[PDB]
Amino acid sequence: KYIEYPVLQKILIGLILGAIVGLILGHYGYAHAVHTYVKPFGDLFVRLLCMLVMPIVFASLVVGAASISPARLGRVGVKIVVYYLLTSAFAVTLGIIMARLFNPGAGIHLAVGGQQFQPHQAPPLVHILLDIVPTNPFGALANGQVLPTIFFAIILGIAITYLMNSENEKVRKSAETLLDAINGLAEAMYKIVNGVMQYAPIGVFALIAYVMAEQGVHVVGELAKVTAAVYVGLTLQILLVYFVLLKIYGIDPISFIKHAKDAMLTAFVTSSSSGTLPVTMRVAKEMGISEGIYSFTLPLGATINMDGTALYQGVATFFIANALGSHLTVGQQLTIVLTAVLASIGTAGVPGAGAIMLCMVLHSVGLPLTDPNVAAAYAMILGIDAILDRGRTMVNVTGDLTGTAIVAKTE
Amino acid sequence: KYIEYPVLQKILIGLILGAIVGLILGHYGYAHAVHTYVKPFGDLFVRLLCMLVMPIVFASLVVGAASISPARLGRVGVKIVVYYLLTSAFAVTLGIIMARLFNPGAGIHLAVGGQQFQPHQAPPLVHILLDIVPTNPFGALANGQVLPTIFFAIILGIAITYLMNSENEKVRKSAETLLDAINGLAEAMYKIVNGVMQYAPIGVFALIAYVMAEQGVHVVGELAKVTAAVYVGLTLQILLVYFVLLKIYGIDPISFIKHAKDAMLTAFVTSSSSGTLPVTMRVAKEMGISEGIYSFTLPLGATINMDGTALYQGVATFFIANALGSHLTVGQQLTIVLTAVLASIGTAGVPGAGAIMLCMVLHSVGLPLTDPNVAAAYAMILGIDAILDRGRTMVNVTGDLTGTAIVAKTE
Amino acid sequence: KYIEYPVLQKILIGLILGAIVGLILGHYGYAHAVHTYVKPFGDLFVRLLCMLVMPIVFASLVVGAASISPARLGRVGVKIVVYYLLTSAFAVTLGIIMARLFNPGAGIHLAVGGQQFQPHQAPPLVHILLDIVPTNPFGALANGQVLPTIFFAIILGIAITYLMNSENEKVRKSAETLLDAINGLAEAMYKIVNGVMQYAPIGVFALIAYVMAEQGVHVVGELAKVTAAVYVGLTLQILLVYFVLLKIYGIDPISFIKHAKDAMLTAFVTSSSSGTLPVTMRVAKEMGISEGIYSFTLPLGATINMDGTALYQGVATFFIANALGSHLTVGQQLTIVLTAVLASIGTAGVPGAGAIMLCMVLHSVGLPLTDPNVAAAYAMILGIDAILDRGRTMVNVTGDLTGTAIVAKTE
Ligand SMILES: N[C@@H](CC(=O)O)C(=O)O
Ligand SMILES: N[C@@H](CC(=O)O)C(=O)O
Ligand SMILES: N[C@@H](CC(=O)O)C(=O)O
Ligand code: NA
Ligand code: NA
Ligand code: NA
Ligand code: NA
Ligand code: NA
Ligand code: NA
Repeated sequence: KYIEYPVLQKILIGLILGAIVGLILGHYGYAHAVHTYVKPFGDLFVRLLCMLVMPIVFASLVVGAASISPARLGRVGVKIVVYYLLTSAFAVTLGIIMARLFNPGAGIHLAVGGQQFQPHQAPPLVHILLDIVPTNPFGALANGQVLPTIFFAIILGIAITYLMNSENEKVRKSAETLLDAINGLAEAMYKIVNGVMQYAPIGVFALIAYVMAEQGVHVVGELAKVTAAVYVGLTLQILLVYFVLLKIYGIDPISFIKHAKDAMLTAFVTSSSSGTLPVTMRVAKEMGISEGIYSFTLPLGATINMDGTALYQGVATFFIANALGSHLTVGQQLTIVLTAVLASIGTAGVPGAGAIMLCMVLHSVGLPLTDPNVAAAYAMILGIDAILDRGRTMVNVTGDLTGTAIVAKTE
Repeated sequence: KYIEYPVLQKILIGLILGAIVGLILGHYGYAHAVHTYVKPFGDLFVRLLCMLVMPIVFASLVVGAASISPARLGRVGVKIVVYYLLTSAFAVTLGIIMARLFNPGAGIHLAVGGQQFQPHQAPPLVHILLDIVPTNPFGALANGQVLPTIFFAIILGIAITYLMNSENEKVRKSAETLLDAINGLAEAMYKIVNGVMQYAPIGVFALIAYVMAEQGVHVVGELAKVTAAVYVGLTLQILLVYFVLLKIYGIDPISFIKHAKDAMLTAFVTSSSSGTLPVTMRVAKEMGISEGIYSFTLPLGATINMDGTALYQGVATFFIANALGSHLTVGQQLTIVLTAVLASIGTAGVPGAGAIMLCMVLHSVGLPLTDPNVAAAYAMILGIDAILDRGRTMVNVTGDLTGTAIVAKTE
Repeated sequence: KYIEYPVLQKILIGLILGAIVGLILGHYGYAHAVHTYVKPFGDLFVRLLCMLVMPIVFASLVVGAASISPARLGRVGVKIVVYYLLTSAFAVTLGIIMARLFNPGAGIHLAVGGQQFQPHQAPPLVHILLDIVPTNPFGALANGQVLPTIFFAIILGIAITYLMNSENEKVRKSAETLLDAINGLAEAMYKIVNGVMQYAPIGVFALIAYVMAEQGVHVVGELAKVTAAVYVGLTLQILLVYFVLLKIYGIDPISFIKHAKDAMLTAFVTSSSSGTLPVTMRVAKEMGISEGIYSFTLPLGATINMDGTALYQGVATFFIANALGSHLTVGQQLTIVLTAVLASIGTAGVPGAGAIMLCMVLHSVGLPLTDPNVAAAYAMILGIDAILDRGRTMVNVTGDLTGTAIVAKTE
């Protein structure tokens, strides 16, 4: 098969090349030949992605919850946890504000079938709150229904950790083997993630080629406007979150960045925050950080605290909804700030990662990707994912080193 | 949050306090204000309970089945197992007879929506027997359908133990790893049980507060009549089961009870038969029981043979059905004696425990808690659970010490 | 219960005895007393079998996929794997040709309820290909839907093995515990297989007794015609596959068979390819095979490469379809060759085994066992399973030793 190129560029080749192949078929031989012979491969891609969502949403958050489960962390760790959380929970809100001064999508509106998308009425507040609790975890998990799966997963991991403290040894052992299996379910799903990302050049080619064949040249303006909102969201994250909470603790932010240079760029290119752990810890020592702290937080911030992804997912959600012509009620809107945090925690730190967990923040707020409108819109961001992914990863790692430095000053 | 009180009293505070708050709103401001702002919290409680049912029904009985799976028990254990079973199977039957000379519920009848509850016709005997076998374990387990889940679980655990006897070591190896995960699934669910029981003060408050707000003071008579049927069932259990099968084997029952004093009272207050194992074994030695016998049976009787719970579940089932105006056919009636035994086996030995497993003996015999009538009735018993749980636990432990004594005499 | 006889004969007693009991009730006291009092036990049997299908289809193929998962096998193994596959993929195709020059079924036509079976239209090619990918593995697995379950299972096991190669040791470990759990799920399901095969004498008795009571005697002609197609398919397999690819590599096939004597007959009688592994390796040395080769391939060919089962399954599928009056389109027909290979890989190597995986190759090609027509036909093959199983097993083992010999010559 000989297909050995570096996935990042590889995909970008799919993206640019497929874009041109889309536009030149915008005129000339009509897009209907694309939708018949090109779209299928893109659909295969999308299917393989919103395939992984449910397993990784479950196991990932049983792990993640076990990773934060109080009490199962030194008071050094409570600090870095709370920091990590409020950095994701601010970063997503920022992504909303970027989705406010920018309207990504708005002006691209589509109805696929001459049938515009319309949301089902939100049940009573009582019934939606009660509905986050599953009635039969197996059931809820089985057929979509993401939020119950979340709640159960978190509850599970947390309980598991409290099994590991038990007097009995059969009990603690059992907790170990189980949690250890759930982890590994997740990790295997991430191996699958990578495997799909090898198909990403083709799938992207087909998706953006199809989207370019239709919709004319509207999309480029919008997609670039989204990339705008995202990145200027990220650097606003850095210059307003990190640079501000660095001076408050007496850290020189400039030199901080000069030390983080290698880790930030390495994450920027590899886009595997987990694969950019050795360089992040090399940068950990290089700036005088205690062994016992950077050995604890950086491998936690590897999988937890990906606040750049939280931002990305907020922005992406507003792009989807605006592309469909829906206005996001200030209840699902804060269900974004709430959800994209947990989706950030669940995100792998791998080339694909956050886009898959986008499915999760979209199965919430009622935008199922079984609906043609949504699936079509999701495919668009998914096409330009390769672009956003790099800087997003960069901010995911910048968060880790930042938090480590702040908790390090106080201990 | 500061909420640190002892859960038992804590809950009793919720129960009494919420009762009064119910009755004073029985007059005055109509109950409709309760149902809007108070009932939601109780509903959250009930949902959290009938949530755990399916996972614990599966894993719990895979465990339990492995715990009794012949041949994986010494003939020292065969005796104590047979005893345990016939004690649960008599105790439930006794609970039915207590639900015969007492009619708990009967005279409380309700139709919630002015629509009285009515059972779907019982299919052919052939088809109901065949239906205990699931057609696709995953499916049956997933969306309710309790009995198949049981049969599969039991078959599974039993098979697992026969893997542990296999010549091969990869086989006998893996066989544990599973069983060890399934256990731990169960045990984690019990940690969750505890966690919900920390919400129990509120949920109970809301439930009996709502029930008192409507239904007037009818309920107090009935609920107390149920408590009656239960407890006099328990003491009839002791004085007719235990006291008789103690004299048949030459044990002095009076002094027996004086030794069991500490264990029975400890169980009575902690209401955690599992948490009352150290005192049960202290009382085991204190009355001259062999190390090799009381080290085997008492930690089995901790989770298995909770025949006071079996009685409770018989009575409770008749309370539910009688509260709805349904008469229990002597076909579902013996499905109670058959089921509530298995539900006793699956019960944890934890504060909540049996209250959750009622869901199981009610998804059997066809009283799903998805039907408003049933959920309303279940909420009532569920409110006064804290009361019955104590003496019930007491009988669960008294059974354990009794059986240990008899198998010890014969060995 | 005293039921201790050797299962093989035992079942044949059920088969012959029940056959006569069927025909004498063909006249005389009409079959309706059978269908009322005899059929239920057969139905119980069938339910217990198509029960195991989904768990073993999942776990079996996660294991099985891990068993072949490249790269985690030496190039010594690549050879024997490719051989194993193309032997199964030729053997099933041969079973189709045997189902062509014989028309088994055709002329037995039945509509059980005076309603002949008719297939739902096959969706677009695009949509069936996309549909092999599951949308929510949990869901697809839960309610039937075989092929998605397969695709996910294979992807999973393969990914798991790539976890076992990971730099990290927590990862490497977790992968082990998980994969190790899925194995053991499968193996336990095979213990259940055996246990059901202890009920086989009765269930078979009831099945062929019912089938003989109706349909007159024409069934005997058809069933024996199936046995014909099967066995002469097997010996055509040997004399055209094995004997030819033995001469191509300079192996003396006659003496080869004289050495394989003990293994072939032992497999023929025990019908447990897995239980006939020690004798297969005894014959491995007895004909001068390298320790490092026959210790690797023969324990793989135990569970993988059961090409006699693949043939059996092709023939059985054509028997079903022809018994219903359906002609197998050359697309589901090659879905047979594609599927029955995987079902062969998943097959246990146990007395029951392949018949259960027949459920799988029948939920593919769209012949679900929820439709009475199919279930009635499947029950027929299932009745005469005991006969085909022996020679089938024999060919399953002959394939293993053959492959071992050839790869041994080339290395
Ligand atoms: N690739 C990002 C995560 C994402 O794509 O959302 C990371 O490595 O952190
Ligand atoms: N709590 C009881 C069981 C139950 O609540 O049903 C025990 O410890 O035995
Ligand atoms: N019994 C066969 C498998 C089957 O029945 O399909 C074997 O041992 O290989
Ligand atoms: Na994450
Ligand atoms: Na991060
Ligand atoms: Na038990
Ligand atoms: Na007990
Ligand atoms: Na197989
Ligand atoms: Na074989």
